Amino acid sequence: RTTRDDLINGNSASCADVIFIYARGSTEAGNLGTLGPSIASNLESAFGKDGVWIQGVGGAYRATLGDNALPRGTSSAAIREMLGLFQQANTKCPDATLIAGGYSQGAALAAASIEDLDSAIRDKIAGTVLFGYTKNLQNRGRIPNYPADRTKVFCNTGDLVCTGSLIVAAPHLAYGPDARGPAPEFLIEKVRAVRGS
Repeated sequence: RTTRDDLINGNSASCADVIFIYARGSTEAGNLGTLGPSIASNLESAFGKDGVWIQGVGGAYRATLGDNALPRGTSSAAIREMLGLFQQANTKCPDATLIAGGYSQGAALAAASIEDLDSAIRDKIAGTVLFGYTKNLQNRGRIPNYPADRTKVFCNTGDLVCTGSLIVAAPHLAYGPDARGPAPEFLIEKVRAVRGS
């Protein structure tokens, strides 16, 4: 279950109401890595398999560990890849509500992409979850240009990347419980807040 390309594969004539775009952590497998599958299963329970499209950021995003040290905490090629997926969602399914997330390098990628996005598309992302956010200190827990009420950051005590370092310590690898419960809970709540049900 570590690769999902529902947006790329999806039929434009039968668009899902909710599209989730997720970026994995460094060196992780597929395009969802270790946390994305848990979030996806719970979104599908809430909205149904036909109700939500799960899309990982693959393509040019190689999730190379060394790219954590670059200015935006990931590469320019990776940002272009995720921007392209938000633009594909907006073109293919203009009425869908979007939600996003990322872990570790993927959280820096999600923040850089949303910062650069056209505002009319950015404003369709009803909620974003970030785990082990490598730019947490530098950005003061926020995503630039995106509202605090639509953001949820999961940063464990002792996870040094949340406090301005790039050292990987054991708390960085402990976000499994959050991806199984509070992170899908937040995303579902933020989609229902604007779509009703």
